[PDB]
Amino acid sequence: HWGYGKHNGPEHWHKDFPIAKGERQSPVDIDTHTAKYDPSLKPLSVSYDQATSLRILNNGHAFNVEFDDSQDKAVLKGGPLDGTYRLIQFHFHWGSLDGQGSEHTVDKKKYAAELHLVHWNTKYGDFGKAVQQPDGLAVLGIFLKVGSAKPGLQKVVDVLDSIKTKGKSADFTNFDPRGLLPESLDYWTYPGSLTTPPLLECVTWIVLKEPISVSSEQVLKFRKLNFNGEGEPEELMVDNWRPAQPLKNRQIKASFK
Ligand SMILES: [Zn+2]
Repeated sequence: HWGYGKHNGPEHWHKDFPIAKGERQSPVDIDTHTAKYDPSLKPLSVSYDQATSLRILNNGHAFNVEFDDSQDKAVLKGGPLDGTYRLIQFHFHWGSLDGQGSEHTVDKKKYAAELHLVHWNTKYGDFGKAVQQPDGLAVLGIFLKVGSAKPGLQKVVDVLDSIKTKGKSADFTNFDPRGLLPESLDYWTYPGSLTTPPLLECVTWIVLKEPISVSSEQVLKFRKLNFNGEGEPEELMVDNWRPAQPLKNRQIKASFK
C-alpha cells in the first residue's frame, strides 16, 4: 500500500523496502559542476523507428504506455550501455505546480515533469529477470518544462480522460515515442535504482541535458488523473515523484563539455 501521500509517501518506503536506504538509490541531484565529462562515452543510439505501442494503463501511481518488447523493435544502444535494451514502457512524474514534478534535479532545479523511458537488457530474456541484475535496466530520463506545446505528446494527453482512475486501460496503438525526444542527446549517466518500489538497484540512468517544452494545458490534464479507483473518493494524481537521494559513493558522468 505504498503511494505519494503523507502516511505512505517516499518517507515511509524504507519500512517495507529497506533497500530505500541503499547505496545506488534514485533519483539524485545532478550537480553539473562536479559531473565528470567522460570522452569515452559513445553517442546514444535511440532506434525507435519500429516502435509498437499497445496499451496505456493507469496503475494508481502514474500512467504507463506499454510497448511490444518481444522483439527488437524500439531499442537503445550506445552511450554507457553494453548490449541492447528493449523499450517496454514509459511513464511520467509530474507535480501539482509547475515548479516541481521532476524526480531528478539539475543543480537543485525542479522541473515541472519528467519522462521515464524504461528499457531492459536483452541478454536476460525478459523484464522480471533483468530487474535482478545490476546492468539489467536503462531508463531514459527527460525533463519537461512548461512552455510551448509538444505536438507529439498530444495523443497521450487526449487519451487520459479514458483512464481517469486506477485500473483503467485503453488501446493506444501507433504512437511514436520519437516525438517525445528533444533536439540534443547530450546526457548524464550514473548507476541507480528504480524510483518506485520495489526500488530495485538495477538501473543505468541516462538523463538528457536538454528538456522538452510542453504547454500548461498539456500538464493540467496530467493533474486530472486520480490515484484512487472508480467509485472511491477522488484523490488527484499529483506530486507522484520521489525526492533526491544521497549520491554516496557514485560519480555522475557527462557526454558533453
Ligand atoms: Zn519513473
